[PDB]
Amino acid sequence: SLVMSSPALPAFLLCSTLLVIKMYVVAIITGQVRLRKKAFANPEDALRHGGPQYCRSDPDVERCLRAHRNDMETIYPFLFLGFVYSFLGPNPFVAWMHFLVFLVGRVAHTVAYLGKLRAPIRSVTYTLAQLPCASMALQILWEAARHL
Amino acid sequence: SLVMSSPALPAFLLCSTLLVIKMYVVAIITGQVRLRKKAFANPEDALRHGGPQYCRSDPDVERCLRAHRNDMETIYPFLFLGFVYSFLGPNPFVAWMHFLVFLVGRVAHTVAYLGKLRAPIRSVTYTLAQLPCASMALQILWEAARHL
Amino acid sequence: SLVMSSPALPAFLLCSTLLVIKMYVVAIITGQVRLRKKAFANPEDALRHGGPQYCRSDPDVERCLRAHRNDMETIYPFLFLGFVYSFLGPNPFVAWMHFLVFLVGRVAHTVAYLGKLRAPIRSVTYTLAQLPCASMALQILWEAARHL
Ligand SMILES: CC(C)(C)C(=O)NCc1ccc(Cl)c(C(=O)Nc2ncc[nH]2)c1
Ligand SMILES: CC(C)(C)C(=O)NCc1ccc(Cl)c(C(=O)Nc2ncc[nH]2)c1
Ligand SMILES: CC(C)(C)C(=O)NCc1ccc(Cl)c(C(=O)Nc2ncc[nH]2)c1
Ligand SMILES: CCCCCCCCO[C@@H]1O[C@H](CO)[C@@H](O)[C@H](O)[C@H]1O
Ligand SMILES: CCCCCCCCO[C@@H]1O[C@H](CO)[C@@H](O)[C@H](O)[C@H]1O
Ligand SMILES: CCCCCCCCO[C@@H]1O[C@H](CO)[C@@H](O)[C@H](O)[C@H]1O
Ligand SMILES: CCCCCCCCO[C@@H]1O[C@H](CO)[C@@H](O)[C@H](O)[C@H]1O
Ligand SMILES: CCCCCCCCO[C@@H]1O[C@H](CO)[C@@H](O)[C@H](O)[C@H]1O
Ligand SMILES: CCCCCCCCO[C@@H]1O[C@H](CO)[C@@H](O)[C@H](O)[C@H]1O
Ligand SMILES: N[C@@H](CCC(=O)N[C@@H](CS)C(=O)NCC(=O)O)C(=O)O
Ligand SMILES: N[C@@H](CCC(=O)N[C@@H](CS)C(=O)NCC(=O)O)C(=O)O
Ligand SMILES: N[C@@H](CCC(=O)N[C@@H](CS)C(=O)NCC(=O)O)C(=O)O
Repeated sequence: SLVMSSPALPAFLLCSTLLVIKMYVVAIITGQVRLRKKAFANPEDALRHGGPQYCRSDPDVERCLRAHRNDMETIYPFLFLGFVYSFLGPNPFVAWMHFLVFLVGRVAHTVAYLGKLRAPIRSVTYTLAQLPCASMALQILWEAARHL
Repeated sequence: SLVMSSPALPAFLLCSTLLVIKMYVVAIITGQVRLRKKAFANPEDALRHGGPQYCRSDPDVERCLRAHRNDMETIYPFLFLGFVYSFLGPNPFVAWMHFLVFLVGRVAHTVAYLGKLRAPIRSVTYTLAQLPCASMALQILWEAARHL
Repeated sequence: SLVMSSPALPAFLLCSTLLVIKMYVVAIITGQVRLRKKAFANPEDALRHGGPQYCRSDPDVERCLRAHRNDMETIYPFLFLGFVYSFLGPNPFVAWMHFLVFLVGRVAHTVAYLGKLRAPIRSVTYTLAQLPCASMALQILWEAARHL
């Protein structure tokens, strides 16, 4: 198998795929909140589900969208950075720690966001998860630059 | 060529690249709608194109933005999942079917969204396209876990 | 090192990683503007930082969000396209030029957007940066199709 290309790769692929699934869960939650609160973005959706007055914004829907957007602002870069980083021959335990901190940080972020936990709990989880991303980015920069 | 690294890779690269181009088309459509409806997000844009009153929201512009955002919520994960999945030695025909269902589902989604087709046509196309993504995610999880 | 897999790869990894860091800078700027202008998206954030009246929109915050979103609409596709393109054996100088035009175009885009430069400066930087992306997409299409 080509997953054995690098010692850190399986750990990366596990954490990244779990986080993609976690984003899919947010998407599903968003849809279920739209239906339960009857708050649709489109008139065609609203007319199917009770009438044109249900084409409206809702605070819980907007919150779900913000969590999903923040995921796109953070998890997508990790998908790129963590993949490249996996092939730079990092220490397996150190790599594991990078991936685990991001995984735990991001899962905690979604729980804090959707669960409406007091500030700055969500903010701290964002910063915590950004740390391994910043670390990997710098390491990729050094490897790329030295190979020019 | 390194496209011959795996039998499923060319099919993946064709479908993914077509979908990226499809996202670029949505971006172009969005810009053209902004100009035609004179609905700009920025005062500097508005002042160039008729005056400050044209810094305003528009339902068709917002619809275009929603289609583009939904693309980012779905196609970007596919770019990651489908790439990794291509290297897991899946059955070539089965892999083809995963990529084709996503491609057809997503193109149909954009047509349904921008064309304002009746509910739940758009919703169904989203769910249909998510199926192969869910499938690939699970398969990656198993391969990653078994290599830890 | 696996960065020596293709002659164009180090150039790609340098430009892409710089652009991811550039997106992180936009995220940080956004947060700092929220705090300085006291414009928070969440009631829990607002109550921590002065009261419920500070859960409000702000034009500068919205501008930052638009720049970040446009980055997601353009840089993320480049991360995929440029990576694949790096392995298609392109002319090293030609590949360099693709990556440099995108890097300069996108950095200029963020400066033009956040700096509120007159139209159509921002619009032109977007189009300029899309050119190498369009080029790479077509090249990937040809390579993928010919390997089917
Ligand atoms: C799980 C997910 C699809 C994300 C969701 O809950 N979306 C909310 C949602 C929003 C607007 C509409 Cl119109 C529907 C709808 O009716 N859908 C449908 N009807 C029959 C089959 N499918 C659903
Ligand atoms: C195709 C795409 C670029 C996505 C589009 O249609 N954007 C809408 C758009 C929005 C605001 C402005 Cl200010 C312009 C504009 O004037 N642009 C320009 N002028 C000269 C060269 N370029 C265009
Ligand atoms: C740099 C970045 C994190 C992106 C930023 O400036 N965010 C703005 C922001 C928005 C809402 C809140 Cl509630 C905070 C906050 O208090 N955060 C915090 N307190 C203690 C530790 N961390 C910050
Ligand atoms: C990956 C998906 C994680 C979903 C986490 C959802 C956390 C729900 O948490 C709930 O939030 C409610 C407010 O939204 C509160 O009223 C409840 O007390 C709380 O249990
Ligand atoms: C947003 C603020 C994050 C700052 C923390 C930076 C993360 C540290 O990252 C470290 O950088 C060093 C120098 O590049 C490298 O030698 C290490 O391998 C790397 O772990
Ligand atoms: C990848 C880009 C696909 C673009 C699909 C656009 C579909 C346009 O479809 C059009 O939508 C209009 C409302 O928006 C309707 O008035 C028209 O009847 C319909 O033909
Ligand atoms: C959103 C709901 C989607 C549920 C459909 C799941 C897609 C099925 O996916 C299947 O999963 C099996 C077990 O992991 C694997 O053995 C198969 O290879 C895979 O095709
Ligand atoms: C990657 C991050 C790039 C940040 C570029 C910020 C450019 C700031 O530019 C500033 O913009 C202000 C309006 O916003 C103007 O009042 C100032 O004249 C101008 O210097
Ligand atoms: C948005 C408008 C962009 C149009 C510019 C297209 C970029 C040109 O791209 C070129 O395409 C040729 C044919 O596919 C290839 O032979 C070249 O390698 C490629 O550089
Ligand atoms: N787009 C973000 C940029 C800054 C950011 O990612 N902040 C973190 C920590 S405060 C966050 O959880 N933001 C909430 C959000 O993105 O909706 C924002 O507007 O807040
Ligand atoms: N962000 C999505 C999450 C759920 C989703 O992706 N739903 C599908 C099927 S109903 C969709 O086409 N949503 C429309 C959209 O994202 O604008 C939303 O708010 O609806
Ligand atoms: N989502 C974009 C699609 C078109 C686009 O990317 N336009 C460029 C050049 S005018 C841009 O800088 N748009 C500003 C933005 O996305 O906020 C939009 O609404 O404008």
